[PDB]
Amino acid sequence: ENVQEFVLKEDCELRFAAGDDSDVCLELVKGYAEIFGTELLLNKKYTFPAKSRVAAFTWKGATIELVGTTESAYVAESTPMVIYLNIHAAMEEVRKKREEQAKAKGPRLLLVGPTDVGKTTVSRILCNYSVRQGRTPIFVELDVGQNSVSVPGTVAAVLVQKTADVIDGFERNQPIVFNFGHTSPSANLSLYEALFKEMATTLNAQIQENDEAKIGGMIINTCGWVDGEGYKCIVKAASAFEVDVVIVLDHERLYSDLSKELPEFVRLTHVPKSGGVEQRTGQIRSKMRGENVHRYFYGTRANNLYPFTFDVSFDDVTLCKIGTKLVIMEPSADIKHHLFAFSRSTKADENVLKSPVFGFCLVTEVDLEKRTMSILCPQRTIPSKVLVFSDITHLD
Ligand SMILES: Nc1ncnc2c1ncn2[C@@H]1O[C@H](COP(=O)(O)OP(=O)(O)O)[C@@H](O)[C@H]1O
Ligand code: ALF
Ligand SMILES: [Mg+2]
Repeated sequence: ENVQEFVLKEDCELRFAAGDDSDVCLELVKGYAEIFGTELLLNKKYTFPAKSRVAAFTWKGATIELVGTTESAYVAESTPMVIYLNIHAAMEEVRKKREEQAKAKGPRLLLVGPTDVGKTTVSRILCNYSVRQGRTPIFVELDVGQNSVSVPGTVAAVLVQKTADVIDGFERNQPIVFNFGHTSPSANLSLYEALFKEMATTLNAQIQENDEAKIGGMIINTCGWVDGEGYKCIVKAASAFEVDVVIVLDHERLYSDLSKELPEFVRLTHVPKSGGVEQRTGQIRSKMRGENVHRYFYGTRANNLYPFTFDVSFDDVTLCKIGTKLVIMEPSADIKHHLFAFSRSTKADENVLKSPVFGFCLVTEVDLEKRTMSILCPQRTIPSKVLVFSDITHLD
């Protein structure tokens, strides 16, 4: 009902947050603009829900209308968008170079830095810019806490063939997903490292069978754990994925240490975080983990998913738990509200540890006498009889 109009000069961005209680609708009415790398269509009404934090940027200039109550809304004039564009340009240069030398292996890029420096946002911008160049990069998500590919407690990778949806983010077209089972790597650091090594190995063999994926390269998002044992995760991730480029966002000490340790062929670039990045408390982060899990089963406002609830006999499945090796679980009251991954491993053995998963279900009830559990499931029947425990819980 309330309306706000904004004139954006070239290289400026409108930053706003929808109110606690209401939606905010955004409309580009003149010029060109993009939201984290996805182009906006002239005069299309993009409805953002409450709490949404959004930045619309323009290279040449724009006029933009907001309809609805906003908590905040302003035009910033000095972003690092050019920096983030030049990273894409230099990445596409390496591709051409290696195409002209040739199948060409695309460049691989690791984004690092502490919490709330914009690693996820920059990874999104770079993926989008690659797609708009006509490339299909692989997006690799190592953040088991704040995960934009699958549920929390996963390490995942997806081939990006379309720009992110402005409101909903990227389409998850058949991701490779590994069940780590915890919201931080420190819960079991050696399993975490084993998982991204198996991810790296799987991706290298798969890109051999798909040339477009191969030359698309990789954009690898890490978590904000940069201190202590988080630092060694970074070095081992760089090594395991054989990255060509490390982008450090807003941590000059991390930059300095990485400069001294990484192999000489690795190009390291320090860039600042955007002034629009917002700090998020642990309470907000937990809420976002819950909404991620919710979305996995139910989808979005734009694209609803319709999950099934049904009963499963304990005589038809084997529950197991990593942690470090495999252990067979007895159906218990304490599995209630937990996610379980459907393992691609047919037996509950050593294969389970480094096997990707089909997907997840949520245990909603446990009937011990009847020896049944109620599960929420994206499909009608279980895709596997080997269900692997995750410590991620969700009340629905
Ligand atoms: N330029 C920007 N304008 C407004 N909000 C932003 C901008 N960049 C990032 N954000 C927001 O800041 C928060 C942190 O960004 P994120 O990329 O998730 O940090 P990190 O991945 O490093 O933990 C996110 O909620 C994101 O929507
Ligand atoms: F990716 Al973060 F805090 F570093 F969500
Ligand atoms: Mg992130």
